[PDB]
Amino acid sequence: EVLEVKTGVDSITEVECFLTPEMGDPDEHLRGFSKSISISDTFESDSPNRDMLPCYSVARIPLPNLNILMWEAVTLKTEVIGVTSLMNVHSNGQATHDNGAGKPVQGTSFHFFSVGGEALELQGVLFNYRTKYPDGTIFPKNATVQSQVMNTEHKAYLDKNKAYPVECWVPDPTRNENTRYFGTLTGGENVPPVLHITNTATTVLLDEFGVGPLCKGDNLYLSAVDVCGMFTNRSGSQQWRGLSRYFKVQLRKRRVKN
Amino acid sequence: VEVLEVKTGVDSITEVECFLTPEMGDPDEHLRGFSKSISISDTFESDSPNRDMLPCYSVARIPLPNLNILMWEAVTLKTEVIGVTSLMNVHSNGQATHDNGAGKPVQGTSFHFFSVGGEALELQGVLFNYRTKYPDGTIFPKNATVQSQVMNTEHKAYLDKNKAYPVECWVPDPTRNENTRYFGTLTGGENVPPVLHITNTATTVLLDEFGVGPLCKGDNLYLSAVDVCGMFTNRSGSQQWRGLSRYFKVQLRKRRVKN
Amino acid sequence: EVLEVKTGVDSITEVECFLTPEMGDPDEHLRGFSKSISISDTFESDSPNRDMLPCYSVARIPLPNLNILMWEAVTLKTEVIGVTSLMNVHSNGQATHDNGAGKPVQGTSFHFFSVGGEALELQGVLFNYRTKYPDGTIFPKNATVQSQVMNTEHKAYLDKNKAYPVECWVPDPTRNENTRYFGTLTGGENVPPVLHITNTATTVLLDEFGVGPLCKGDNLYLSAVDVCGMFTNRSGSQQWRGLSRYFKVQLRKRRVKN
Amino acid sequence: EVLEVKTGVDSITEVECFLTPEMGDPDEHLRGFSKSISISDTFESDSPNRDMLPCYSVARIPLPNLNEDLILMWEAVTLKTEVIGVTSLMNVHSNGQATHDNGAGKPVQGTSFHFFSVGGEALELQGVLFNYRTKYPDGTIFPKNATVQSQVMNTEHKAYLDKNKAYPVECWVPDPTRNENTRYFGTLTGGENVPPVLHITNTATTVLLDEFGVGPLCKGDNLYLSAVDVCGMFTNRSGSQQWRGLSRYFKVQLRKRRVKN
Amino acid sequence: EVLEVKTGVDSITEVECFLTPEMGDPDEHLRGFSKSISISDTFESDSPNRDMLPCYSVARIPLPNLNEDLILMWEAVTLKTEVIGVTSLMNVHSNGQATHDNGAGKPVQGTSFHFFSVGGEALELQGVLFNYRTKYPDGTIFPKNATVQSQVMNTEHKAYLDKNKAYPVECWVPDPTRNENTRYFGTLTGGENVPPVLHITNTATTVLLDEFGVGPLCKGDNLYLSAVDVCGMFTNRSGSQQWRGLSRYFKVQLRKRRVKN
Ligand SMILES: CC(=O)N[C@H]1[C@H](O[C@H]2[C@@H](O)[C@@H](CO)O[C@@H](O[C@H]3[C@H](O)[C@@H](O)[C@H](O)O[C@@H]3CO)[C@@H]2O)O[C@H](CO)[C@@H](O[C@@H]2O[C@H](CO[C@]3(C(=O)O)C[C@H](O)[C@@H](NC(C)=O)[C@H]([C@H](O)[C@H](O)CO)O3)[C@H](O)[C@H](O)[C@H]2O)[C@@H]1O
Ligand SMILES: CC(=O)N[C@H]1[C@H](O[C@H]2[C@@H](O)[C@@H](CO)O[C@@H](O[C@H]3[C@H](O)[C@@H](O)[C@H](O)O[C@@H]3CO)[C@@H]2O)O[C@H](CO)[C@@H](O[C@@H]2O[C@H](CO[C@]3(C(=O)O)C[C@H](O)[C@@H](NC(C)=O)[C@H]([C@H](O)[C@H](O)CO)O3)[C@H](O)[C@H](O)[C@H]2O)[C@@H]1O
Repeated sequence: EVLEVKTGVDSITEVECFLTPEMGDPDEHLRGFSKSISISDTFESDSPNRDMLPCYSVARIPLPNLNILMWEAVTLKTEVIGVTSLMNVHSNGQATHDNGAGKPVQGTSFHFFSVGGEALELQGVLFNYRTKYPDGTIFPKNATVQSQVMNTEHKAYLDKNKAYPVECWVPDPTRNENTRYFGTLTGGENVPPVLHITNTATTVLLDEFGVGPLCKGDNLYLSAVDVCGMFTNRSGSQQWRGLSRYFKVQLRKRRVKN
Repeated sequence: VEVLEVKTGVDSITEVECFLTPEMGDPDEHLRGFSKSISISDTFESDSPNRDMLPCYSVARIPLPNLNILMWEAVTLKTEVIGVTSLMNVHSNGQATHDNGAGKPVQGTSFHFFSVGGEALELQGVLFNYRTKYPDGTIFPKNATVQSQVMNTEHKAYLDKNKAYPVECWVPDPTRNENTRYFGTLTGGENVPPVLHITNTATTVLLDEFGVGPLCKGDNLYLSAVDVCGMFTNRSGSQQWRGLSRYFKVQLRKRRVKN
Repeated sequence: EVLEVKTGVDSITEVECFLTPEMGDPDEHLRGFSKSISISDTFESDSPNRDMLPCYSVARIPLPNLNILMWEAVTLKTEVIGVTSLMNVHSNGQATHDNGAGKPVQGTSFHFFSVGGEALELQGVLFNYRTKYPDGTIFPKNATVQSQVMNTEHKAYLDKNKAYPVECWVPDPTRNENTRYFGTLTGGENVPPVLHITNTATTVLLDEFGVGPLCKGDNLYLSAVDVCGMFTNRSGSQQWRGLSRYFKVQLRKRRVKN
Repeated sequence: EVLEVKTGVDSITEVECFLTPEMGDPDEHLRGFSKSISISDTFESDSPNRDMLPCYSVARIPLPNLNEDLILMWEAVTLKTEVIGVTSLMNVHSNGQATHDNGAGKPVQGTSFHFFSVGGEALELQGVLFNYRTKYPDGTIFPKNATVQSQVMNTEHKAYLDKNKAYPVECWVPDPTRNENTRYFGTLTGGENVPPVLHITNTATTVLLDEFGVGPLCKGDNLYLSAVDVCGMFTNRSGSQQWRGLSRYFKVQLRKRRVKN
Repeated sequence: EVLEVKTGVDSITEVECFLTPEMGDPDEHLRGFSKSISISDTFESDSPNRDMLPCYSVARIPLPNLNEDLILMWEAVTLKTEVIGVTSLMNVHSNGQATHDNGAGKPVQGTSFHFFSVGGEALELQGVLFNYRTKYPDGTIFPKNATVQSQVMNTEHKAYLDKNKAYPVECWVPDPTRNENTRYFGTLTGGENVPPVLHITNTATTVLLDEFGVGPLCKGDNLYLSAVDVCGMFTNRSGSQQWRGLSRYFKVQLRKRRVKN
C-alpha cells in the first residue's frame, strides 16, 4: 500500500554514476571489446568462449538508510559515454576500398537501460538451444528445443556483473513490476550507429498511478547494455564494441504500509 | 447491440497475461521457431511450398470468467516480442559476411502483427500467385482464380486454428473485424534490418472513437500474432524464416449490453 | 454557400469498397502484375507497351438520392489489401545469392489515394516528352520539351479505368478544391516496401473551414495507385506489382445554397 | 511598427503559381535535366560548364496595388506547396542503365536538395564553396574574390536571389544572418544511392507567421517565391549522370496589414 | 540563487555568429578538410597526425558589460542554429572518385558528428578513447595517463573546451556529470555509406531553459558556443579520404536576470 510523498529539503536524493560495458575483454589491452567472433560449423557445435560474449551490466547502489519509508525513483537522465570514439577509423581497421579510411564500427547493436527498486528479472530465450555456454556465465539451464521460442523454466535475476550473456536473456515482461526498462535491438551487418547525446532529456519513471520504482532494502538497481556494433580489423575479423552508460536518477521518500 | 454502462468496483476488472509462440514451420526436432530452408520453384505454375516452409498466423482463444447481459470489454494492451537479443547469436552455423567476419545476422523480409478481439480474427485471402499449390494441413484460399492475385471476395476465413493459416495467403479483412483491433507492419527487402523495441512502459488503448473496446462473445478473448523477424542464413547460403514469441497483457472490464 | 449539417439517424451514410490495381495484366495469369520492363536505346525511341504501364484506379460510387442537400465526406479509413502476399519468396524468383531465397518485391513504389465529390483533376508531367504512349491509354497530347517540367495544356479528369498511366499524370495542385488527395513516391532500385495495416486509423477529410468534399450529383469519387515495387523473376526481368486498396468513407447531409 | 490586420472580404488575396526547375537544360530536348556530369582532371582545375550546374529558381509576383491615397502591406500568412510530377520518376524504361542483367532501368536517385522560401523581398544568400579554386562559368553569378576561407565562411559572399537561371545551387545558401522578412525551408540529402521520398497532398499547410504572429511583409506589393528541387540523378545506359529537377507549386494566402513609418 | 528577470527595452540582447569547422586543414588550399586518412600498420601503433584529426570548435563571445555599479547576469533563453553551406556538398565534379564508369563523383558521405552547445562557461569534457594505445600528436590536448580503462571510462580525463583547434573530436565528449550551466546536443552517425541529411530553416527555435525555467547564466558576461559539424568524408580520385566540415550559425537571445550571492 503506497501512501504520501515526503516533502522538505531532506526528502530528496540523487544518484549519479556510469555503468561500464562488459563485452568480454579478451586481453589486458581490449577493455570494451569482445574476442574476435568465430562461427561454429553446426548448431550442435556452437560453443562460444566467455570473452566472446557481451553480458548485461548491473550496479546495485546503496541509498541513504531509512530503517516505513522507501526511496522512490522519479526521473532518469541517461546517455552513452564516448560516442565520438567511434570516429577512430585509423587504428588498423579494414580499408573500405584501395587507399580508403578504415571501416567504422557498425552492425548489430543492442542499447538497453533499466531502473528498478530490485534486480532486473530475466527470461531466457535461445537462438539455438544446443549452444553450449561457457563456465563463468549464468545461462538458461535444462534447455530444450522449446527454449528457442519460450520455455518458462528459464527465469533469472540480473544479480551479478560480467555473468549474464546478452544473447541469452531479455527482461521478463511477465514480471518487473518494480522496474522500468527500455531497449532497442537493431540487427544487420551494415547497420549504422545512430547515437544521440544531450543533457536536456529526462525520462519520467512513474507508472499510470504516479508511482515509480520503490527501492527495497534502500538499494537502487541500474542495468545497461550498449553493444554499439562491431569493429572490423584489417584481417576481416570482427569484435563487438561497447560503451559506458551514464545514469542520473532523482528519488524521493515515500511512505508505504505493510 | 446496444452498449450501456461500465461496471465499477474491485471485481469489475480482470487481466489476461500470456505469450503466443511463433509458428514458422519447425522442419525438425532441433528447429522450433525456424522454417524449412526456402526453395524456389522453376515456374509460377509449379509453385508448391511444403508445409514446414510456410510461417502461419498464431492464435490463442482465452476463456474469461463466466458472466451470464454483461460482456468483458478489452480496454488496454501491453505487448512486446520476447527474446530480441537471441538475434545477436552470429556465431552459430551462420554465413560469414566477409572473409574472417562474424555470421550474417537475421535480416530481410519481416512481418510483425498483433490483434485483440472479442471473436476470431476475420481473414481475407490474397495470393501472390494464384497457381501456388498449398500443402495438406494448411488452410488456404480455395477455388483460386487469377483475380485472387488482387481481390477475390470468396476467400473469407476465421483465424480459428493454430499452425494452419499461412501468413502469405491471408490478411485481416478490413471489410469486417468490427469487434477486433489489429496492427501490422510488413517490411520487405533482402537486407532489411530488424528494429525491435522492448519496454514495460508502453500501453495501447483498444477503445474505438465511441469509447468501446472489443466485446468478448461467449466470454472468450482472441489474441493473434505474427512475428517473422527475418531470415537466418546458414553457412551454405540457404535461408530460413526466424520467428519470436509475443507477450500479451490485456486489461478487461465488465460492460452491460442490451439484446 | 455552405450552410448547416443535418442531424438525426438517417442523416449519415457509409461507403465501403475496394479498388483493384491496374498494373497492365500482360496475360490471363498475371492480374496485379505489369509486363516485364524493357529499356529503349534512346529518349526518342521510348515506346512503352500498354501492359507495361500501371494506371490510376478510379471508382465512381452513387450515393442515396437527396434532391439543396449534398453528401459531405467526413472521414476515411483506408489500407492496402494483401500485404503478406509479398512474403512469397519461393515462386519463380531470383535467388539473392547461391542457395538463397527469392528476392522479394522491392524498388520504386507509388502509394496514392484520394476522396472527392467529383473526378480527380490531373496535371500531365512527362519524364521524357518524346515518349510514345500506346493506343488505349489517355496521355498528355501535343507534348513539347516544356512538358518535362510544366505544360499547362495537359489537364485531364480521372474518369476512366485502365486508361491514365501513373507515370505521366499527377493530381493537379492548382485545382482539386473538392477533393482530398494523399500520395508518396519512394524511388530507388532496392527500396524496401514498408506497409502498415490497422483498423484503428482514421483520416479526417474536412478542410480548415470544417468542410469535406461535397458530392456533386450524389456521386463519390475514389482514386488509388498502389505500385508496391517490382517483382524480379529467375531471369532477372522485372514486373511492377500492385495491390488493392480498401476504402471506408463516412458521409453526412449538408445544406448548400445555389 | 506592425499594427492591426485589416478585415473584410477584400482584405485578403491569394497567389497561386508554379516555379519550373533550372537544372542546366543542355539541349532542346532536355529541359529539367542538367548536362552529363564530368569530373575534373585535378582538384584545382575544377571548371563546371554552365549547363551542368543546377540554379536557384525565383519568381516575383505582383500583388494588388495598395496605398493609392496619401501604410498598408500584404502579409503572407500560409503556404501550400508540393513538387509537381513526382510520378514521372517511374519512367525506368527510357535510355536508362539496367540495375542488373535483364532488369529495369535505374531510377532517379542520389544527392537531392529540396528547398522553398516565401518572402516580402528577395531571398538573401551567403556563398560557401566546396573548392575555392573552382572556376565558375560565365552566365552564372557566383562568390567573387574567393579565398581558401570561402570553403568554410567568407562574409564577403553576399547576394540576393534576384535572377533566374543564374545562382548555382552548389555555391549559395540562404543567409541565416539576414532573411528577417522571409521564411525558408530546405533539406539536403547526400549520397550516391539515396532514394527520393516525395510526398504530395492538398491537405498540408505551413503557417508563415513568426513568434510575434507577423508573416513576411511584401515591400512594393511584391511576393518573392524561391525554390530548388533537385530530385537526384538520372543514369543513362553509358553510366553518365544528369541532375533531374521538377517544378514546385505555391499557394500563398495574404492579408492586408497596417504598418507605422 | 536565481531571482526575477529584468524587463524593459535594454534588458534583452542578441548574439549572432558563425563557428568555422576545425577539420585539420592540411595545407593552404584545404580549409574545411582534414589530411587524407591513413591506417596504422598495427592496432598498438595507431599514431594519427594533427592535421588528420578534426577538433571541437569553440567561441567565447563578450556580452554587454553588467554590474557597472557595486548581481545581474545574462541568461541564454533561445537558440536558432543550422549548418552553413549545405549545398556545397553537391559539388560532385571536383576530381572525386567516379561511382561507376562515366558516373559522377562520389558525394561527401560516411561517418558524421553534428554537435552544438550554448553555455555560460566552457563546455566540460570527459575523455573516452577508442584505443588507449593511440599516440595523440603534439599540438592537440588529449586524455593524459591513458590506461586500458580509458577505453570505457577513466574519470581522470576531465577537461574544459577552452581552446580552438586543440581538442580532437574522437577523444572527447561532453561530460554528463558536469555541464549544469550548458545545454548540449549531439548526434553521431557512423558508417562508410551514411548519407548526409541536413535541414535548414529560419523558423526553428530551441528553448534553452531547464525544468525550473532557468537558462545558461553567463559568468563574467561571456557566452560560450561550441560546435562540431563533421559532415562525412570526401573521396578523391585515388580513393584517399578526407573529413569535410562546415560552419555552424548561432543566434542566441539573452535576458538580464538578477542572482543572489
Ligand atoms: C597487424 C595485422 O593486422 N596483421 C594481420 C595480417 O596483416 C598483414 C596482411 O594483410 C598482409 C597482406 O599482404 O599485409 C601486411 O602488411 C604489409 C603491407 O601490406 C605492406 O604495404 C608493408 O610494406 O608490409 C606489411 C607487412 O608487414 C599485413 O600486416 O594478416 C594476417 C592474416 O589475415 C593476420 O593474421 C591473423 O591474426 C589474427 C589475430 O590478429 C588480430 C586479428 O584478429 O586480425 C589483429 C588485430 O589487430 C587485433 N585487433 C585488436 C583490436 O586488438 C585482433 C584482436 O586482438 C583479436 O582478434 C581479439 O580476439 O587480432 C588471428 O591470429 C588469425 O588466425 C590470423 O590469420 C594479422 O593479424
Ligand atoms: C590528379 C590526381 O588525382 N592524381 C592521382 C593519380 O590519378 C591518375 C590515375 O588515376 C591514372 C590511372 O591510370 O589516371 C590518371 O588520369 C588519366 C585518365 O584516367 C585518362 O582518362 C586520361 O586520358 O589520361 C590521364 C593521364 O593523366 C590520373 O591522373 O593517381 C595517383 C595514384 O593513385 C595519385 O597519387 C597519389 O597522390 C596522393 C596525393 O594526391 C591527392 C590524393 O590523396 O589523391 C590528390 C587529391 O586531388 C587531393 N585532394 C584534395 C581535396 O586536395 C589530395 C589531398 O590534397 C591530400 O590527400 C591531403 O592529405 O591529395 C598521395 O601522394 C599518394 O601517395 C599518391 O599515390 C594521384 O593523386
